[PDB]
Amino acid sequence: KHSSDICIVGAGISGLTCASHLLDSPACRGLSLRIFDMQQEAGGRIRSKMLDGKASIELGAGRYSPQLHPHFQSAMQHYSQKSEVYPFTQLKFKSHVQQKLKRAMNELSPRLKEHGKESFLQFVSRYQGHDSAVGMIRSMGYDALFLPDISAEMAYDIVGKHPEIQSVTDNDANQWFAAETGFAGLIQGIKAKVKAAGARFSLGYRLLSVRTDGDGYLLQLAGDDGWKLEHRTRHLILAIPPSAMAGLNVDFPEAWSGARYGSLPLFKGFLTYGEPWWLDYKLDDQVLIVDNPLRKIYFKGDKYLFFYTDSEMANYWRGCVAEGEDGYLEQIRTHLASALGIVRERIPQPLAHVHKYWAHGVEFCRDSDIDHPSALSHRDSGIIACSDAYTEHCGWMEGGLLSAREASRLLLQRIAA
Amino acid sequence: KHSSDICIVGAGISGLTCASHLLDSPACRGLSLRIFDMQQEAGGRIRSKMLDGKASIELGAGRYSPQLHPHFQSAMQHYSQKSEVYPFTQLKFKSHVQQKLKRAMNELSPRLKEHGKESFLQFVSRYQGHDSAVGMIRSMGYDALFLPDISAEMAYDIVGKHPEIQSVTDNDANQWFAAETGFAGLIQGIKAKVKAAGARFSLGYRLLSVRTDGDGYLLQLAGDDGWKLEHRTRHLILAIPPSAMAGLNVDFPEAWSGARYGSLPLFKGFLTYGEPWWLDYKLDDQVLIVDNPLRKIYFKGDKYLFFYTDSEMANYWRGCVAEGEDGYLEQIRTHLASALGIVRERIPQPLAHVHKYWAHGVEFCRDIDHPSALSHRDSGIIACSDAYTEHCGWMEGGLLSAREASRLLLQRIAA
Ligand SMILES: Cc1cc2nc3c(=O)[nH]c(=O)nc-3n(C[C@H](O)[C@H](O)[C@H](O)COP(=O)(O)OP(=O)(O)OC[C@H]3O[C@@H](n4cnc5c(N)ncnc54)[C@H](O)[C@@H]3O)c2cc1C
Ligand SMILES: Cc1cc2nc3c(=O)[nH]c(=O)nc-3n(C[C@H](O)[C@H](O)[C@H](O)COP(=O)(O)OP(=O)(O)OC[C@H]3O[C@@H](n4cnc5c(N)ncnc54)[C@H](O)[C@@H]3O)c2cc1C
Ligand SMILES: N[C@@H](Cc1c[nH]c2cc(F)ccc12)C(=O)O
Ligand SMILES: N[C@@H](Cc1c[nH]c2cc(F)ccc12)C(=O)O
Ligand SMILES: [Mg+2]
Ligand SMILES: [Mg+2]
Repeated sequence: KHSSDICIVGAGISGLTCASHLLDSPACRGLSLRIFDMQQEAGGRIRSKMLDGKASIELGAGRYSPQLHPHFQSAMQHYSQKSEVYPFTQLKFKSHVQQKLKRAMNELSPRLKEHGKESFLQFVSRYQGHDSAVGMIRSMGYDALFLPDISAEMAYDIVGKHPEIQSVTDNDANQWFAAETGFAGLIQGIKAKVKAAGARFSLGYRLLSVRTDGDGYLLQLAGDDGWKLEHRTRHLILAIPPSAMAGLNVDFPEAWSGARYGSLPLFKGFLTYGEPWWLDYKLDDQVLIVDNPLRKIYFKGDKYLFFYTDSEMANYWRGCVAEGEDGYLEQIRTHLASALGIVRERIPQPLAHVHKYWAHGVEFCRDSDIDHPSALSHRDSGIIACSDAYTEHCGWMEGGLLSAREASRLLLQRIAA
Repeated sequence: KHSSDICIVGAGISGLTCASHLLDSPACRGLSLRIFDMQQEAGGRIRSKMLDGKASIELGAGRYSPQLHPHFQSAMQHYSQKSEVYPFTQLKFKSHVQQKLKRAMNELSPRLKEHGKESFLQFVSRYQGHDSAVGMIRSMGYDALFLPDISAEMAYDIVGKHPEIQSVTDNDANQWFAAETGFAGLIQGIKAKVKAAGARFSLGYRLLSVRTDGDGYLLQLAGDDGWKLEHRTRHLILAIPPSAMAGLNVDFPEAWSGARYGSLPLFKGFLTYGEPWWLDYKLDDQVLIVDNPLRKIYFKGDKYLFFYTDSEMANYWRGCVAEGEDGYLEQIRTHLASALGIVRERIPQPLAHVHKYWAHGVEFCRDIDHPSALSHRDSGIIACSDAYTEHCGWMEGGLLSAREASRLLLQRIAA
C-alpha cells in the first residue's frame, strides 16, 4: 500500500548521506527507500539563498577546512562542487586583549589535566581575576564560551576549530574554504543522485509518533497542509538532531544512550548596500570581533557584510527583530559605527537584508568519555539515530557525514542478520 | 516583548477589514494596533500565484457576484481593483443527465416544504430511484451534496449560489467576476491602508494560548522559526475560522454560541502546457462536470487548465500526491482522457503544475438565531469569521463579520 522497506526521516546532510550509502550496497537491490522531511526542501541547516539576486550567501553552514573536514572535502570533490578560499582566518585589528589572548592560553595548557573539567570561565578566572577572564573570553566572539555546560576542555577545542580565533592555539595552520555556488549545490547533487537510484522523497511531512508492529515500524506523519498520513516500513533511520528526537514516543535519550544533550541558538543577519562603502576603510575580507552586540562582523569583498552571534546574543537579536525591522536596522547601524570608530552618518542605509535565527543551531554531547559511537540504536526497538551531535564533530557537517556512515552500517547489519 | 491597545489575530479579509474599520474610527485615535498571522503573507484562503511567469491563478477564492455579494464589489471598487467576467457560467458540453437537471430539480421543488430538514440524498431519492439520485446529484460536481450534515433545503441554496450550475434553479440573473490581477490585489490594498495608518504587523507568529489579566489579555505566540513570544493587549479580535478557534484554550464553541460548526476540504490542481492543446476541442473558457475523480474541469482560454473538487474527492487527490507527484499527474491524465472520450496518449504532459489542498476549505453553520460576530460569555474576546453569517463560506461573509466585530469592539472602547 503506502509502505517501504527502508525509511529515512531527515533530509539534511546526515539523512541524504545515509540514503547515498545504502543505495550503493547490493544488499539493497530492489529494496524500497522513502525519505521524509518536515521542510519543503532538503538541506536542513544547510540553506543557501540568493540575496538581491546579485550574490550567494549561507544562512546556515558556511565554511569547511581540509584539516578538520576531509570527509566533507571529499564529498565536495565527488560531486564536482567548486570551493573557494575563505578569508576570515585572521583578525587584522587584534585589540590589547586579543594580543594577550594568544600567550594567555599556551600557559594554562598544563593545568587542564588537574582542573580541565571546570567551566571555561571557572578555569580562566584563576589566571587573572573574574574580570580579566571575561575580557579575554568576550574578545573571542563566541558567547557559548561563557556557559557552564561548556567544560574548559571543550573550550580549548572550540576555539582551535574556528577560523577567526584558531591562531590563538596551535591550530593556526588550518585552511578554510567556502562553496562558490553555495552548499545547497552539494545538497542538490546528493538529492539528485539518490533520486535517480530510486529513493522517493516526501518533503513537507513531519513525523509525530512511531510504534512497532512486529517485523517493522509504523509512522504517524502530519503534512504541512494538515493532511495526516501513516507509513509502514521495515527499517527506519531517524536522521534528525537530538532536540527533534526529544519530541516523540521513542523514550529519548534514555533508551538510546547514557548522554544528556544541549543546544545553542545562532543568529546571522546579512546586509547589502548600493555602494561597497567599507572599501575606503580597507575592510573587504576582514572580520572584526567586537564587544558590542554584533560580536563578529564580516565584510565579504565588495558584495555584502554580515554578523553572526550565538546564545544570549542570538536571542537578543531574535528579540530585536520581533520588535519590528526598523529598530533592528537602526541598532545595526549604531554598532557598525562603534566598531569602526566613526559616526553613524557615515554608514549608509542598506537596500536589502535577510536574517536567520536557528533555535537549535549547534547541538552537542554533554558527556565526554562516556564512549559515544557515531550513530545510536534503540536498545529495545532497534531504530537507528543519526546526527552530527553523536560524534566527535558535534556542530559540524563532517559529524553528519560520519554519523551517517556508521548509521548506514548498523542498518545493513540488521538486514544481513 | 511589549504590548498594544488593540490586537488582531488573523490577516485574512476578516482581520484586515476589522483593522480598517477600527483605524477609520476617531475613538481609536492614538491607540496602537498589532496584527498577528501564522502565515508569512496576508490573505488566509485568498492566495494568488503567478505561475510559469505568464498568468495569475487563484488557489483559494476565485469569483464573486455583484448580486449575491454587494459589499465585496464595493470593496473592489473602493480599492480600485479591476475586474473581469468569470467565463465559467454554463456547460457547453452537457451529458444526457444534466438536462434532466433543470426539469427534475424545478419539479422536485414543491416537495421541499414537507421534507426540508432531510438530507439532500434522502430527499431526491424519494422522488426518483436511488441510483437515479446518485447520478443526478453527482452530475452537479460538488460532492458536499452527498452528506447527512447538509440538508435538502440547505442544498438548493448551494446549487443557486455557484456559477457552474446556477442555471439549474432559475438564477442566471447573477453575474460572476474575478480579479484581473487576482484577489491578493485587494488584500494588498487593505493591508497598505492599515499599515499607512500605523498598525504594526507581525507575520510568521502563531497564537497558542490566551489568558485574561484584568483590563486586558496576555497572548502566547510562537514564531515559525521557534521563537516563542509573549504579547499583552487590552482588546483582542480573533479573526480566524472556527476550526482554528477550537485549537486554543477558549471554551469553543461553548462560551460563545449555541451552534456547532463543520468543515469541508477543497482541492485545486493547475496545469500549464507548452501548446494549448484543448483548443482543438472548442474547450477554451469552458467547464466540464464529469463523473470521474476530476469532477469539475476548467479551461482558462489558452493559458492553463485546472480542476476543483471537494470532500472525499479532495481527499482522494491529497492522498494521491502524498504517494508521489508521478502517480498523481498520470492519474490526472487518465481521467482527462476519459472525460474527453480519447486515448491517453493524446493528452500531453504538462510543463509546470501546482496544487493546493485546504484541510478546512469551507467552514459552515450547523443550524438560525445567529449574530454576525461572536463574543465570549466572560472575557470579551471577539471572534470574526465568514462562518458566522448568512454567507457561510464566501469572502462576503468575512466582510460582514468584520463590520460587526469592529462595532462590538468600539462599543467596548467607548462607555
Ligand atoms: C548558523 C549555522 C552555521 C553553521 N556553520 C557550519 C560550518 O561552517 N561548518 C560545518 O561543518 N557546520 C556548520 N553548521 C552545522 C551544520 O549545518 C550541521 O551540523 C549539519 O547541517 C547537520 O546535518 P544534519 O543532517 O545532522 O542536521 P540537519 O541539517 O538539522 O537535518 C535535520 C533535518 O531533519 C528534518 N527534520 C527534523 N525533524 C524532524 C521530524 N520530527 N519529522 C520530520 N522531519 C524532520 C529537518 O527539517 C531537517 O531537514 C552550522 C549550523 C548553523 C545553524
Ligand atoms: C478553494 C477555495 C475557494 C474559494 N472560492 C471562493 C470564491 O470563489 N468566492 C468567495 O467569496 N470565497 C471563496 N472562498 C472562501 C474565502 O477564501 C473565505 O471565505 C475567506 O477568504 C475567509 O476569510 P477569513 O478572513 O475569515 O479567514 P481566513 O481567510 O481563513 O484567514 C484566517 C487567518 O487566520 C490565520 N490564523 C489562524 N489561526 C491562527 C493562530 N492560532 N495564530 C495566528 N494566526 C492564525 C490564518 O493564517 C489566516 O490568515 C474559497 C475558499 C477556498 C478554500
Ligand atoms: N562551527 C559553527 C558554529 C559552532 C560549532 N560548534 C560550536 C560550538 C560553540 F560553542 C559555538 C558555536 C559553534 C560556525 O561557527 O560556523
Ligand atoms: N462554492 C464556492 C465556495 C463554497 C461556499 N459554500 C460552499 C459549499 C460547498 F459544498 C462547496 C463550496 C462552497 C466556490 O466556488 O468555491
Ligand atoms: Mg538528516
Ligand atoms: Mg482573517
